[PDB]
Amino acid sequence: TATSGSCKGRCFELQEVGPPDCRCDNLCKSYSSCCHDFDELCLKTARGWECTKDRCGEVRNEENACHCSEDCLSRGDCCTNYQVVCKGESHWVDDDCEEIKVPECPAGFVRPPLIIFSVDGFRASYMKKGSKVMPNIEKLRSCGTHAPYMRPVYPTKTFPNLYTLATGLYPESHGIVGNSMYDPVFDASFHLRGREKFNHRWWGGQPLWITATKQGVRAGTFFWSVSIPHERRILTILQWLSLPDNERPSVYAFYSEQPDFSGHKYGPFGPEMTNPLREIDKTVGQLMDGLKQLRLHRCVNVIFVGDHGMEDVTCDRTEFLSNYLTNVDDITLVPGTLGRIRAKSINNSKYDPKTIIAALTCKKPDQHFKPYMKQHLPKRLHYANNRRIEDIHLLVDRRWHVARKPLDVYKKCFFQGDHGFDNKVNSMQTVFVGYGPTFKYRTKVPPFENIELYNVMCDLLGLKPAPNNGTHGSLNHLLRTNTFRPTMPDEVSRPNYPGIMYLQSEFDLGCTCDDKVENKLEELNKRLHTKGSTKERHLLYGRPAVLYRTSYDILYHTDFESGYSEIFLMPLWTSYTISKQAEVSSIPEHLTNCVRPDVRVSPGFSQNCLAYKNDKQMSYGFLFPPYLSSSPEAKYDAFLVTNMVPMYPAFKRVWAYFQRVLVKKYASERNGVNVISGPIFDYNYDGLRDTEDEIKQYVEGSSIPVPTHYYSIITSCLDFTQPADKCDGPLSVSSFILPHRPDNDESCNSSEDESKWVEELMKMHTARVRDIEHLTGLDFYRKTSRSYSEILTLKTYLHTYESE
Ligand SMILES: *[C@@H]1O[C@H](CO)[C@@H](O[C@@H]2O[C@H](CO)[C@@H](O[C@@H]3O[C@H](CO[C@H]4O[C@H](CO)[C@@H](O)[C@H](O[C@H]5O[C@H](CO)[C@@H](O)[C@H](O)[C@@H]5O[C@H]5O[C@H](CO)[C@@H](O)[C@H](O)[C@@H]5O)[C@@H]4O)[C@@H](O)[C@H](O[C@H]4O[C@H](CO)[C@@H](O)[C@H](O)[C@@H]4O[C@H]4O[C@H](CO)[C@@H](O)[C@H](O)[C@@H]4O)[C@@H]3O)[C@H](O)[C@H]2NC(C)=O)[C@H](O)[C@H]1NC(C)=O
Ligand SMILES: CNC(=O)c1cnc(COc2cc(Cl)c(C#N)cc2C(C)(C)C)n1C
Ligand SMILES: [Ca+2]
Ligand SMILES: [Ca+2]
Ligand SMILES: [K+]
Ligand code: NA
Ligand SMILES: [Zn+2]
Repeated sequence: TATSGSCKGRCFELQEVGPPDCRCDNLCKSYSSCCHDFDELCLKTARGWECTKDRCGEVRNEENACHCSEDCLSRGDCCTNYQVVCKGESHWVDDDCEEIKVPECPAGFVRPPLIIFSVDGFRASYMKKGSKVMPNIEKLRSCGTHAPYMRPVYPTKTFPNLYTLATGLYPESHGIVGNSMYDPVFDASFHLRGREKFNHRWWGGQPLWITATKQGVRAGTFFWSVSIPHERRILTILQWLSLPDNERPSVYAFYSEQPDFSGHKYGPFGPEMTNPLREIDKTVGQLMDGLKQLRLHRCVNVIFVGDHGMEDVTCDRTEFLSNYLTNVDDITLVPGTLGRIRAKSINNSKYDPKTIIAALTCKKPDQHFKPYMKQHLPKRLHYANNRRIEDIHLLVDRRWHVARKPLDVYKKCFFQGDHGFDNKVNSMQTVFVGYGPTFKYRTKVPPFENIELYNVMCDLLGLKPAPNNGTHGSLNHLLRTNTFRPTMPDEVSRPNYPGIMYLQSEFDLGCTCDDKVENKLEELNKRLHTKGSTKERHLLYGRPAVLYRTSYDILYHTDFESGYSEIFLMPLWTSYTISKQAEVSSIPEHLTNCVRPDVRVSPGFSQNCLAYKNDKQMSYGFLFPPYLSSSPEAKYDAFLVTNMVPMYPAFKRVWAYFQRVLVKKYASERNGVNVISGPIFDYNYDGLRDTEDEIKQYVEGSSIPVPTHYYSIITSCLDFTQPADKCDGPLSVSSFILPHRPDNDESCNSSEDESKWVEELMKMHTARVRDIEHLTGLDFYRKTSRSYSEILTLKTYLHTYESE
């Protein structure tokens, strides 16, 4: 750097000048590249940050941090409280809240500006528990639009979540997969400290500032240097807002290190936390009083958002890998609130993942972490499809840490708070408030995920979002105006509707059934069932649409409808309705091993029983459960070869319990349920439906592909006084994506009765409908009475199974 130039007139300039000139933008600090006079000119502190009676109409003194002189409003650099002190105006927080029906902006303003006010470690329950000391924030919240909480992404760390906020992408896709990383292809290490985290090759996707800039919208800085005080960040934003129309940004960001910084030291609700909350609130008050001075307080959209929460964590709640492994010096642990394990040395081919996992599995009765291969993590975490994510992962229980060895924890108790846990954990939830002309007035919306906000911020700014993991339209209910008008994806493949085309003897599948048992009243009756007479009952929301090119058949049955894939030789989906009144029966003894050819579907597009017999690892289950047949006669339908799917014995324990006990429990509790079940194939763990040439496992000696997962979507009436099959209004859904594993090693209590571990597994693997859509290429809920935006909201819902 040639730091011999000057910042005279360039303080916090918006486009950084190119070396070897010296820099006066607000990253210069972080690159050792500021001009000599940067602090003197750009970081004035004289006389502090508030006008007092005695400074009112003072003579402009340019050494002052901010001004109380008569010309300050026009120069854009008054103290934020100037009008209050010197002109008898009220602080914004003292004014009543008044609906902002239209943007009330100064002339020259082409669009309401957006200000993102992000707060580090701002746990969701602060909104209620700290309400008495955060009057500015509470006004934004009750007068604007707010959720009870906002769900972060995993891991629930700072950089992964702020870059998710800026890109609408999962960390696996944007690349910032933790607060430290190693990247083998670069051979390189990213960390919180140091210079490496500033190289742009870490940062994938297209962040909002780049989306804005490419489309003609100017942006303020998103990164603030740690040595620029909050008061100066606010004044800088308010100065930028007084720039001329051609130079003025439309989007801005402010970031606070608090309350995170204190939360680490004192825990989430430590007595020391009251003051940081007060201070953030005061900052908010400064921004709003500043906006109001500039007549922007009914023009700008403000988003108050957190990156993650904070939990009680102490040194004594640390699990040490040295207590599990003998070989603890052959590994590298990325430690703390998650674990990632790789080999110390890439030249040691005597590193075995399998033995490391087994040595960490169910080894202590109260073990506070669970090892996973990353592809076996819950699909809701979307945490696998990146080379920077180690194959071995430890999911750590809330309130705990994991470390390699004790020396790592004392030759580094300091801390009483931390974060980074599973993003379903209550203590990790954070906040969202939207306030402004474009947000709704005094509106509460349901909790949603921070991946959705990029689309909305783009809407707010009139930008076309780059491709992202949001579901555009799912947050339209936040907005007064600027709604995105989404439409349903076009169906790509039309189904076939086969009739009876094959005689029994044409099949040689090696199946038997005990079913030679032969009436005219109920001969027309069953024909009606195979043409789809009951389909209105079992298919409540329309048939799912297939969004890729393939060959499939719709099959109707008395108790269930299916979309049967000629390519994968099993249903893509199976739909059935179980009313509150329905009865569970058993599989009669004579029908235990019964599998029946489907005369609507050719031998060449059918599974066969001989493959399952020959495959010593692999067994089979059914998508529509025999246990819920409406009649002895209807039960034969459930044993069609077209309803069969490959299942490991270990997995049949889970599936049988779900189908025999849980479906009926849910129907009783929810007043009927509609169930859609099916297979998922994600051998490359990218969260996306595999093509057939990606399948790595088949049922031995066959073309029957083995699913990696099985899903179910379980829908009912949100008003549970109406039965699922006659619901007039909004729906309620829960879903899961269970991993199809040949062991139950994941469940430490799996030697017990299914009543003690199965449901807990299923909860862990709760999913959004949207997650199943990505994994299957299906589009659900195509025919309802609800608006499409409401259905998009429903498809993004996750049932978390946390308490309140
Ligand atoms: C969440 O939303 C995101 C965003 O929409 C979804 O991610 C997209 O998924 C698409 C499908 O997987 C994917 O499209 C592929 O990308 C190739 C072009 O890629 C570059 O350009 C874009 C655009 O500017 C850019 O964003 C990409 O950025 C990635 O890579 C850099 C590092 O290079 C990172 O800085 C960044 O973080 C990002 O990394 C992530 O993505 C890559 C994959 O792109 C992952 O490997 C990483 O782990 C990380 O997650 C890229 O720089 C394109 O070349 C591909 O084309 C192949 O496949 C198609 C199939 O139709 C076919 O036409 C061709 O045959 C072609 O095959 C040839 O190449 C093969 C592989 O080299 C080879 O085997 C063949 O034999 C052939 O030679 C493909 O279109 C898109 O890139 C990403 N976008 C992002 C931002 O991640 C994501 O799916 C959503 N998640 C869910 C769950 O829904
Ligand atoms: C040690 N210093 C820091 O950690 C630091 C300094 N300034 C910031 C704020 O950064 C952001 C803010 C917002 Cl609001 C968004 C969004 N959307 C994105 C970012 C990133 C991190 C992508 C630049 N941080 C985290
Ligand atoms: Ca943080
Ligand atoms: Ca896949
Ligand atoms: K078998
Ligand atoms: Na087990
Ligand atoms: Zn932190």
